[PDB]
Amino acid sequence: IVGGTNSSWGEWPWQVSLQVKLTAQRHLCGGSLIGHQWVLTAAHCFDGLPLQDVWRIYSGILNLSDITKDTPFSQIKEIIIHQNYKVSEGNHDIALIKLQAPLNYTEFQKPISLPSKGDTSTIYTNCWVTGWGFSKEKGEIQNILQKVNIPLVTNEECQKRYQDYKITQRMVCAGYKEGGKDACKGDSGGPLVCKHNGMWRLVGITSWGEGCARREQPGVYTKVAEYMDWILEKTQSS
Repeated sequence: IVGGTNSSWGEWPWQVSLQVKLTAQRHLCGGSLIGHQWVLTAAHCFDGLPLQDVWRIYSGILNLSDITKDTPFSQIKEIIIHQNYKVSEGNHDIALIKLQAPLNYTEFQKPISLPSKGDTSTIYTNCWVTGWGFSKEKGEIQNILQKVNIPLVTNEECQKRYQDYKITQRMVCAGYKEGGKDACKGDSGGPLVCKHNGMWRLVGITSWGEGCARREQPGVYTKVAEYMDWILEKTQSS
């Protein structure tokens, strides 16, 4: 998160950190707790990493350097990447993670309410992106959860800023004309939540951007309302 500020405990209790343990253990992406045993993230977090056994999920945390061998973590029982997701491409960048054991809810660890498919026509107005990714383009992973207030942009306006790419109806864009505020590398998979009628709702999943925080370059997110039939069929089928 480029241009954000430190978050507090209990502020974003659905935020989780997906970490890989290879020679070292490193935060790669965010995620959003959506039920006792389901986390929602971006499918590209898994590109090139063919086993779930390397992943550790951390929830109810604020500071990544607090994580030691004592910190409790969740393990992956299964990853459902959307069928039509194609590696290195940006469509259907969404995956569900079923955890091996259900998580108990605390003020520091609680799910985010999902929108309905019908909320796809809703224009939200107070949106926030959070995570531990870079604070600047070509930057580093942050220790304290960052949070930033970003305005959504219409898909037509976002399409004019990314003429080289096809920003579809299953994507949502957010950013300033001047740039400065955006998600970045390491924020991938995390929440874009908007407070609508006094309730936080998961509107996007952080997906990609031309660099980070650049002028007239809004970040692109998977639009969760367009995937609500897929989320309900895959978590219910399981």
